[PDB]
Amino acid sequence: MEKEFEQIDKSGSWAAIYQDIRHEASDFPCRVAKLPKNKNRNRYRDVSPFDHSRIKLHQEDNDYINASLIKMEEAQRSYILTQGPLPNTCGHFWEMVWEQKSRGVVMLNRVMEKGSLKCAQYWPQKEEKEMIFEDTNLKLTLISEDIKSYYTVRQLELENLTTQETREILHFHYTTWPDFGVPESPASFLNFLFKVRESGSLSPEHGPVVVHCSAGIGRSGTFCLADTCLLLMDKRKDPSSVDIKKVLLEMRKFRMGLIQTADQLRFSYLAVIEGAKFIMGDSSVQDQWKELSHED
Ligand SMILES: O=C1C[C@@H](c2ccc(C[C@H](NC(=O)C(F)(F)F)c3nc4cc(C(F)(F)F)ccc4[nH]3)cc2)S(=O)(=O)N1
Ligand SMILES: [Mg+2]
Repeated sequence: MEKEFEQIDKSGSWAAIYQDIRHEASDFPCRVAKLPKNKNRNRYRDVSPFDHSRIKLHQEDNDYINASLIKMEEAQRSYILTQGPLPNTCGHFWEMVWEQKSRGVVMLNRVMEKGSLKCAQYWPQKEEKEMIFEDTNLKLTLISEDIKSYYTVRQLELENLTTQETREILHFHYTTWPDFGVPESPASFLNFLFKVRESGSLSPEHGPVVVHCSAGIGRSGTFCLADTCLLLMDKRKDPSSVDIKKVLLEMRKFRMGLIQTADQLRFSYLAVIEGAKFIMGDSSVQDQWKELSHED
């Protein structure tokens, strides 16, 4: 991976490598997503979930939500990748979180980027102004927030108003990841990923973590590809055996377009190679990522 990385850098073939993945990527139908009645549930006409892996809402009216279950069998971890919710799909979004029993939500975009709306304000910004999604019978309250320089971690309480059951949902918000861009450095990305891991949100005891950006494929795909590769390195107890391009193709069987630019692919290599140090036993690299990230 490292020598393949340098080989690609030397010859400047990141674009060629990335285009090959695009050409080889799976193509499955997205009939449900394309139904006329679901047009207002899709943020982008060219980003849809495959029918075979789409998440179904547990409601009779219309069970559609632009979200995909990325089930990585060998690594033993599943993620739900979804688009940033629209003003009319925020209730659907939390219904999915509730039904799929997710413990964490990872957001990699901002509500507004470069002057345009990319995601609805689907969570409460203030403790005293909780949100009620009447269409879904759910209530969401901000309990507390831990604000860092480039990301914020929020504690939310989600309540099923019908049963009165409540659950704590952790919200991991990366606020400086530019659209179609990459994190400031491998260290800041890994420090964030390990914060999510240490929280317990990715544990198989919970439902799949929900990951999203604006379309739920570029930044979200980068986040999941790095996490799955690192997980696979330890799962196999053989880090050098992990082929990142093959892992990306496997993930693309579940949702189209994961990793949206050749540079995000390049960053993925960088993050995984650096992350492999922790897998290889370096018990000091984690604290180094934290320092290099300047989260204070
Ligand atoms: O890093 C990223 C890219 C974002 C992204 C936003 C929106 C779309 C769909 C959008 N659709 C639409 O805008 C529309 F529905 F088709 F009009 C979209 N933006 C595009 C830009 C180019 C580019 F190469 F020229 F940059 C090519 C195709 C594009 N599709 C895809 C990815 S993300 O939220 O997935 N993270
Ligand atoms: Mg206040």
